[PDB]
Order: sequence, then C-alpha cells, then structure tokens
Amino acid sequence: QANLMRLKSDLFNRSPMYPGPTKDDPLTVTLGFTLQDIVKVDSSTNEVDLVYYEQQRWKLNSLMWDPNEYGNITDFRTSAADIWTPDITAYSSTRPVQVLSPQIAVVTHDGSVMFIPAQRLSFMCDPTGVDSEEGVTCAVKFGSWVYSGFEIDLKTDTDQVDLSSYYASSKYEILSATQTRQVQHYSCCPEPYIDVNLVVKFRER
Amino acid sequence: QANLMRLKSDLFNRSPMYPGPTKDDPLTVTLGFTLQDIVKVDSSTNEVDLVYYEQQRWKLNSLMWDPNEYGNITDFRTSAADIWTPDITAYSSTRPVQVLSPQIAVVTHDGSVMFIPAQRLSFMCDPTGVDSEEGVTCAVKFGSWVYSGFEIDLKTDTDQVDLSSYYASSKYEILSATQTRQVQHYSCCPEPYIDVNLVVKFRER
Amino acid sequence: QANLMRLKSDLFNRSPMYPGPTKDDPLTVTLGFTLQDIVKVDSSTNEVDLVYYEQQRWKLNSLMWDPNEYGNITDFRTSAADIWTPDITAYSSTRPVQVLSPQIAVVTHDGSVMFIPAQRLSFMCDPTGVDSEEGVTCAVKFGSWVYSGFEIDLKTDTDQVDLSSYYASSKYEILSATQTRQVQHYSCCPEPYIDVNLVVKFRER
Amino acid sequence: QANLMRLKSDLFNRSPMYPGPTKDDPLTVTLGFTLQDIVKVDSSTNEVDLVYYEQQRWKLNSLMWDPNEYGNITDFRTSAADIWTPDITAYSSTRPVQVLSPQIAVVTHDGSVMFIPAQRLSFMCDPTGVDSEEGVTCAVKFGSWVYSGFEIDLKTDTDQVDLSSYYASSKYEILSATQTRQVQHYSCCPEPYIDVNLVVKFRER
Amino acid sequence: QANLMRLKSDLFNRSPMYPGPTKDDPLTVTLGFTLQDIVKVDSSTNEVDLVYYEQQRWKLNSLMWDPNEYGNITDFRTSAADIWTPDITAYSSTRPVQVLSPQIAVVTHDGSVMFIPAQRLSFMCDPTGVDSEEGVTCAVKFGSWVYSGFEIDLKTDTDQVDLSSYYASSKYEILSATQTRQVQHYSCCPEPYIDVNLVVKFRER
Ligand SMILES: C[N+]1(C)[C@@H]2CC[C@H]1C[C@H](OC1c3ccccc3CCc3ccccc31)C2
Repeated sequence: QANLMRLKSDLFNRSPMYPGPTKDDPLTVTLGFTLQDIVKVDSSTNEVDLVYYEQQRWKLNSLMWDPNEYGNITDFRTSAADIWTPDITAYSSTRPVQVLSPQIAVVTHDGSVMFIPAQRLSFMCDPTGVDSEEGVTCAVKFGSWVYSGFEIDLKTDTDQVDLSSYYASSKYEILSATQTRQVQHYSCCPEPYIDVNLVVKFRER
Repeated sequence: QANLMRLKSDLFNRSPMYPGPTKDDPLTVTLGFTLQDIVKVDSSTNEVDLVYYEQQRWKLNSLMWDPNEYGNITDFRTSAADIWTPDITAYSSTRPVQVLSPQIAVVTHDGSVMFIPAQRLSFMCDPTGVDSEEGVTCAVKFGSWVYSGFEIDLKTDTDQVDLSSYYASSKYEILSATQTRQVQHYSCCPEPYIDVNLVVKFRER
Repeated sequence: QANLMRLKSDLFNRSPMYPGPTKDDPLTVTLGFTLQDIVKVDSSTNEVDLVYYEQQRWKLNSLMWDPNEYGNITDFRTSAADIWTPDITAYSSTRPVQVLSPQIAVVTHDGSVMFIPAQRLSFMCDPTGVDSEEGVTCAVKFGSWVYSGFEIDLKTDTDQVDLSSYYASSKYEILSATQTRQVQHYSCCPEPYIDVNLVVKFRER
Repeated sequence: QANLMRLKSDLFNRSPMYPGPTKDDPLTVTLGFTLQDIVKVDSSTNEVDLVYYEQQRWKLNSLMWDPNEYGNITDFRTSAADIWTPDITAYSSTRPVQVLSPQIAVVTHDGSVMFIPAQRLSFMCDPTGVDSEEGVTCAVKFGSWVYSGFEIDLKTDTDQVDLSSYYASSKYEILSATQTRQVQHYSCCPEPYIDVNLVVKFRER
Repeated sequence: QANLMRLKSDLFNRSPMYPGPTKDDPLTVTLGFTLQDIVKVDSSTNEVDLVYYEQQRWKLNSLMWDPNEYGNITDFRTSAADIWTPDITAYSSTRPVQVLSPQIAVVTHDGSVMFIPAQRLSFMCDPTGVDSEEGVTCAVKFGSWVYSGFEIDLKTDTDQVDLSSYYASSKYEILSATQTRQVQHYSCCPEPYIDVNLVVKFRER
C-alpha cells in the first residue's frame, strides 16, 4: 500500500483532472454490452426494462506510469469520481438509468481505464408481438451526449452482445442481440456523430 | 489538453462564479424543445408524462476568450456545475423533473453556452378525449422561477417544437406541438414575467 | 455583475452564516400558500396529494446593504443553500415532501428574504365523501419543527389561500381554502407554539 | 446572534466531534414515540407502514456552557450533522426509513440534546385479523445498531406511547401502544443488549 | 473520550486512506448472511426481494494499535465513510440495494474491521412453483465488483446461512439457505473472480 498511495497521489493530486478530449486530440472509447435480463415489458407505455453491464474502455497518457517506479504495480482500482469518464448515454431512455454496481474503475500502467457499470434502463420500445413465435425487436443507441465523432470515437470489439450471463429463467428469452457502431449524419452540421446501436430481438417464455 | 486545462483554470478558478443577471444587466436565454415521447397518460390524476430535450442558450462576457491565446481552441465541454445555469422550470409539474442526460454544457469562445438536458416531466393535463381524432391538447409553461423579465428575457428561435426525433412507435402520435413566448403581467407585480408555453396536441395510436 | 459579486462576497464570505433566531432575538416568518392542484386521493390509505407554492418571507439585519454602496442594486437572487432558511414543516405528511422548483431565494436591500418553493405533499386526510356535492374538509398544519413561538413567530397576510392558479381541469374542484394562524400550549411548558392551519374543502369534478 | 455564533464556534470548531460512547464511558439515551398514523398494512407482503416522531435525548459534557459567558443563552438549535447522534435503528424494517422532518437538534446549556425526527417506517408485521373485532398486534424493536448496553443504555420515561397526536381519521384505530425497554442476552455474546419494543395493537375503521 | 479522539485522529487524519488491496498485497474478506425475510415475489417480472444482514470482516495492518497507548481501548465504532470498505455486490440485482441500517463499522486493536449492513435486495429469481410443498430454489452471487481473487479473497465461516432471525410470520418459509464460496474464470481474462453463492430454497405459508 506504501507504493500505491504514492502512485495515486502523483496521478490525481499533483495533476489537474483530464479535461476531456478535443478535436485536435480525440479519444477512442470501446463499448460492449453484457445483457443480463429483460425484466419488465409495458404494453401501455411502450417502455421496456433491461439489466446489463456496459463495458467502457479508453486510454489516457496522463494515466501512465512505469511499474518499476512504484514497486511493480501494474494496475489499481479507484473511485470513478477520481477520474474523467465518458458521457455515454442511452438516446431513448424514459427514466434516469439506475446504477446497480459500485462506481469503481480499473486503471492500468499503460494508461488504460476500464469501467463496467451495471445498470437498469427503461427505454422506448413497442413490445406488441412479444408473445408470438417471431417475437419483437427493440433498439436503443448509446453515445456521447455532447462530444462529436471528432472528439470521441466509439468502437466495439464485436457486434455480438455478450449473452453468456443472461438470466436463464428470465420471463423473456433472447433471440439475438447485436451492438453496431453507427455514424449519424445531418445537414444540420458538417461533422459526424458516433453511437452504438443495441438491437435486441426477444420473445416471451 | 495542455491548453484547455489553462483555459478552464483561467475562467473558473481565478474568477468568482457569475452571480446571475440583474435589472441593470439582463440576460437573454433562448429555449427550444425537442419532443421525444409522450410516455404515459393518467386519466385518474390528470397527469401526463413527456420525454424531451430542452435546449438552453445564453451568452456571458465572463466566458469569452481569444482562441489565439489558448492554442486555437474554439469551444469546450464542462460540467454544468462549473457554471451558472438559468433556473428554467415547468410551472405546472406534479413530480420533480427527472434528468435523463449527463449535466454537461458546451462553452464557445464568444461566450455562448449551450446546455441541452434530456428530461422526463409529469405535468397537469386532462387527457379526456385522447382516444379520438382531433385528440387532446395540453399546455405547460416554462419560465425562470425567480427572475422577472427585467432580469431574464426568454426567447425561442421558432414556435415549432422539434418533432424530428419523436418516437415513431409511441402510444401517442403528435398532431401539433408549439413553443410560444408570452409576457404576463399580474395585478400584484409591477415587473413583467416571461415564459414559453409548450402546447401539444395529441391522440392515441 | 462587478458589483453584485462584491455584494455577495461581503454578505456571505466575510460573515458567518446566520445561526437562527433565539428567544432574546426572535424572528417573524410570513407564510402563504398558492394551491395549484389536488392531484390524487387514496381512500385506501387516507392520504391526499397537493401541489402548492409555499411563500416564505422573513427579514435579517445581517442581509441589509445600502444600494448606493453597490451600484444601486436593490435586490438579487441566490441559492437557498447560501442562506439560513426557516424549518417550516407539514406536521402530518406521510411521505417526504417533493420539491418542484429551483431552491433560489430573492434577497432585498432592506434585509427581506423571499423564498417560494413549489412542493408536492402527501398528507393524512380521509377523503370519504369527496364524491358528494358538499365535498370534504382536510387540514394540515405547518410550523417550525424545532423553534417555539418565542424564537419564530408565524404570520399570514390573509387567511384566504391563493386560488388564482388552481388547475382549472383538476379532478378536484376547491370549495374553500383557508390558512389560519394558531397558538397552542403544552402542559410542561410555558412557551407558545405557533402554526398555520391549511384547511381545504373540496369535491370531485 | 453575536453571542450564539461564538458559542457555536467554541463548541464545534475548536473541539473535535464527540467520538461516541465507550464501555468505560457509557451514555444513556432516552427514547419515546409519538405515534401519528398507521398509513397502510400489506397483507400480501406482511409489511405495515407507521408514521411517528421518535424523541431522542442524551447528555454530553462536551456540550455544556455557562449561559453567563454567552449573553444568558440557555439553549440553541443546530443541524443534526453538527453533532454526534445515536444510531437508533428499527431492527425489522423492510425499506429504508423515510425522514419527514428537518434534521435539527436542540442543545441546552446543561449538555442535553433533544432530537425528534419524524419518520415513515415499513416493518414486518402480519396484519391478518386487522378487520376482525380484536384486530392485531405488531411489534418492532429499536436499538443501537452497533453499541451494546455497556456503551449505550436505552431508557424510556414511560411505557405509554404518546397517542395524543394520532390521526383521528386514520384507516386504523389504535387499541394500545406501548414502548418497553428490553434487556436481551444473546447466546452469541457476553454483552447485554437493550432495545425498546414498540408494540402496537390495532384494527380497521 | 479523551483517548478515543486521539486514537481516531492518529489512525485517520495523520494517515492517507487505505488505497485497497493489490495482487502483491491481497486481502481476505469474510462474508456471512443472516437472512431476515423474504418480503415479496413478483411472478410477473421474475424478481424477488430479500432482507438480510451481510456480515463483512477483514483485517488491516494500518488499523492496528497497542491498547496500552490509548487507555486500554480494545475497539471502537466509526462511520463506514471513515474507512475503506470492500465493494461486495450482488451480481444479479434488478434494483439498487436499499440500506436499512446505519453505516457504522467496528474496528478492533488487532486491525479487524467488522461491518454488518442490513439490506433490501431485489434480484432475479423465477418463483414459479413457490406455492408447492417442494418449493422453489433461487440463487444470487455476491463478490467484489472490480477486484479479482488475486486482490480480494472471499471466504465464509460456514455454508449455513444464519436463519435464527428469520421472520417467523413471513409469507415465505425457508426450506434451506446456503452460502458457498465459488471461483469463476469469466470471459476476457486470465485472473479468477471469487463469489459467494447465496442459494435459498423456499415456499409459501
Ligand atoms: C412539530 N413539533 C415537534 C412541534 C409541534 C408539534 C411537534 C411536537 C412539539 O414538541 C413537543 C415539545 C414541547 C416542549 C419541549 C420539547 C418538546 C419536544 C418533545 C415533544 C414530545 C412529544 C410531544 C410534544 C413534544 C413541537
């Protein structure tokens, strides 16, 4: 602990916080979903509720250190409030997202940060058909709220949503779940926007 | 980031916060709504739930900078807690407004601030009739809570509410949505009050 | 803003906060209600929900200033957390009060403070009869929770609750609404106890 | 206010906070309940909701002063966060306790503290029979969560729960309410444990 | 109190907080559950609510002291915010956990910390069958959210969940309740994660 205390002190107290990316200085955030459960479906409001882990990865120069200088410490855990985090948001939620997990990130010597909040999300989705055999399809985009693709580049490692943790006895079985990077384009504005479209196909039972 | 850190430092640490407008020193706030979804109607309580983005714009001299002096930075993003924000409020909500988006603002070198929170709002509205053609109409005024028109002047760029992001599969289709600036007077009160009246006409299906 | 910043600095940063009234040094708070809507009734728990504005006024010597010394500023707005506020509470609520408005007060050069929070309140009342023509009476008292009438004297400008903003299409029409100052005593104790009794008579439709 | 500011300063800023009682240095806390309302019973979960005021009294040497040295001030009010408070807890709640009143205490020159939070509490309780003639009896203990009877001695002034404020039109009439100090010995532990057992007998109507 | 104040000062003010364990410096946390009540099931959403005490024990060198140097004080109580706590989390909750008890820990001279928060948890569980005699079996996993088994080793004293406080009149009787230590080797990674699998078999009545 002697060493880790010093490391944390050097990174967080001697330095101002990282002010977020700029166009001259962009950042890549890697996003990945582990879909845990579809909890609730509401025919009368068209909200559906998901529980998932949202994996977030990025890398900052200002978070790098030589392990040799800190008793061979390769990585540590720290409160998410101690560091900058990206403003990744569901574009079509209907309630504030509920955080199910401690807000703690893992920081590695190479400057990598990994942050994996578990969340319950209510979002817009017409479940009409979910009792049929062919099921229904819903979609929610995740993106930075205020950063364009010039400042924050979104990325996935795979378009397969991780289903290895899906609640086996959920009221709803998952037929397919994909996470797809998209580049929104508008004649409002001569610059791109990046989101990840979480598309879930599911049915009852 | 070298430059942005210094810029934020110069603006926010060396200076006291902006103390809000005065009558000798008023401020114009521009308001605009992007209506996302009418989520829920409650006929027994006459309450209706909206999800929308509320675009807010204003301009402060104390937030200006010459880009040349900060590595050609034209704008940045910052926590809304870092700056003064107007106290725009729904005049007839029945529950505290739920914030759906990160509280982050965009500040431009000319001193412009842009803040676009996503919100869910329950407000007073008698939905009786919504199951027809011709549908039902509901209104809600948004205004400063404590500043008169002498201190804060409200404005819109257009009386058309932005409907380009309305949930196509909402339980409710929008017939029309306007945002209209009103000045009120009141027997009690020498000074003018300004609001923007959000009027939405909608029906089921 | 040059002057207001100085004024706020002089009042709030050079001075300790006001520590609340004492018996040798009492305070008068003026209370008034603007009743906005009766939202819901629950005949199964006997709770009713009101939305109202609660007008609070009091005056502190420590909040006075000569406008001439601060560029003719007569009054300003500030976060309620910057100043002492009285602990006015509903004596018979069943849920924590929900705050519907920004917590901002108006301070005037004469030492007056005006604070007008919008609130939603669930309180004990038995609505049995509300479907009749002659309606039903509910009452809730509000006073200080911890100050006796030796320290805080409550007062109203009028016993008429302001009904000029009542939701015209509420499920409940208001037959009468009064706000009445009351002094009780307790055996054990010389000190008088003050409250304002909000009595509301209402019926369906 | 001149004197009170100084008194508060002397007690709270020049001194560390009181660290809580020890076995060599125990503390008596006096508890009393004012039962305001039984809001609901839930027969499908065995939860029952109470609204009450829980009077708490204790006495600390470190909170004493000679009134003569502070302009004859006998007592003052202060935020409960300014002082140590005992960790009195319902042993069988099913939801976090909801605070209904400002968190302010009254401190007297003799070192007495009085703290009276109003709360809504959902506890365990099988209401089966509450519609019958004799109705039912639920109980909930209150006691320190982490201090044994060697550190915190609980006490009541009376075993009668104060019913003088019970909502006359509650859905439930109170047949009897007692508060009884229990010295419990657990077979895990050599220390004695105290609690106050709030026993309420009630029925419908 | 003279001595305790000094002890707390020496431990918490002169020293930085404990920065959490590292692989070169791991920590054992001992977990144990006291199951208090199964409160509610929702066969519609497949969620189940438990109330339990979660006993947590660990030991830190930095929390040791010689009782002789502090007036023979063997142990003390302190706010859990004053010390590091492990990030033990339910892996399959569907709502944020509700804390029912004061957040206070007991620290012993040997460096032991004991922390026993009472909680209400809604987690994923298909109750279909609970009305039979055989009953239904449900399972929830608890463990660190961000520390691998290289940093935090979980342990139980017993695989028997403590049932000596179970609500005798709960809607649900407990047929069996076990807490079992597991080693899991999830998706991405070469490093184990440790969990305690809380398995509860129950039925109505
Ligand atoms: C809101 N209160 C706290 C105000 C008015 C109703 C309720 C109860 C009352 O407090 C009294 C009281 C009177 C004299 C000295 C101390 C106290 C506080 C304890 C207490 C306990 C039971 C009933 C009344 C009071 C004052």
